[PDB]
This record gives sequence, C-alpha cells and structure tokens, in this order.
Amino acid sequence: KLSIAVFALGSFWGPDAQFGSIKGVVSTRVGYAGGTTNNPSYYNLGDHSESIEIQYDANVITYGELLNIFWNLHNPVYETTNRQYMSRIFYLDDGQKSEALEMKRQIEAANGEKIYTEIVPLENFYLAEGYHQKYYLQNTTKLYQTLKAIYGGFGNLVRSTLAARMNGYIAGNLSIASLKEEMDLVELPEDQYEKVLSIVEEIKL
Repeated sequence: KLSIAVFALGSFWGPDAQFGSIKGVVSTRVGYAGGTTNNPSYYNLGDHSESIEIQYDANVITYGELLNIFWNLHNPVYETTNRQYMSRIFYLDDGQKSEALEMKRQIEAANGEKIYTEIVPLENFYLAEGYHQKYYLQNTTKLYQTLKAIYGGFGNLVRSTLAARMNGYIAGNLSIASLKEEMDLVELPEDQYEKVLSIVEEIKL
C-alpha cells in the first residue's frame, strides 16, 4: 500500500528520470491523463497530456515535497492550449488539492509570476507504450538487458525501484555513489552486483 501522485509537465522522459532519482519514490510509470478519450496512445492522444504516475512512500517523502520538485523541474508561467505538454496536477483527494493550491499561491506570491498549472481531479490514467518506460535505461542496452534478466522481464524491471534509480543515473540526475547505495538495498548475489557495478562504473568511466 503506497501513495500516488500524478503530474503533467511536458515530455515525460525527463520527469520519469528526475522523480525516479528521489528517495521515497518507490516506482514510476509514464502515461496519458487529463483527456476525455479511453485508451489513448502516443499517436492517438486525443486531449490527454503526457503524465507521470509516481508511487511514493508517504512515510519517507510528502506530497508537498513532490510538488516542490514538480515546480522546480519546469516553470509554467505561460498560458498555452497545447494539451499534450500542459502543466497539470491531477489530485486524488481534497488533501492533495488543498496542498497544490496553497503551494501554487505561495510560488506566485514569491515571484509575482502567474502560474498556469491546472489543478484538476484525476480521472483516468492510461499507461504509455513499453518503449517510453524508463526511456534512458531502456536505451542503454547492456545495462538494460542485464537488469531485465535479473528482474525476470520487462514488466518487473520497469515497476522496480532500482530501475527508476538507474534511469535517473543514466539521465544524470543521480550520483554513482547514491546509485551504489540503491544497489545495496536490493541485496543482489555478489556476482550480479559486481557485473552491474562494472557496467555502471564504466558509464561513469
């Protein structure tokens, strides 16, 4: 049982890697939300926005902290009507709604710039195609195939905490020292640990 945040802040690969680098974020998935069609896809998006589903442990990180990260990853001070890339917070309950509204107000007051992020109730979230998940990791072939085998397949890998952290590392959002601590948490057999570390170290060079 974990908590859920759903945000939209432009192309979703960046936020996936950014949020996936954060302690307390257990898993991430990218997808489509905010529209009115059922089962959208990348080239049939209707009125949906590129979004990220963040599964977080509220004992470790708060919704407030996630909102701070959201507004530090982009600066939505423009009125746009481009649905695919719009800044949105999809709240799951009145607590999330109240915290989002209050933080938005505080940001506007502190810089005099109006924020255009829409704070709206979450309707449906639709998972994006496989090729979009953990995008940076998935396109780092040797590391990707090695971790996928260890995790027992694509679905298991992309839902894992370590994959989220590894994706962040590849994107440049997590230090190698932090990554090694994350590897320690999953308690791999030492030969897999060393095999993975060597690929990771080699990437660091």
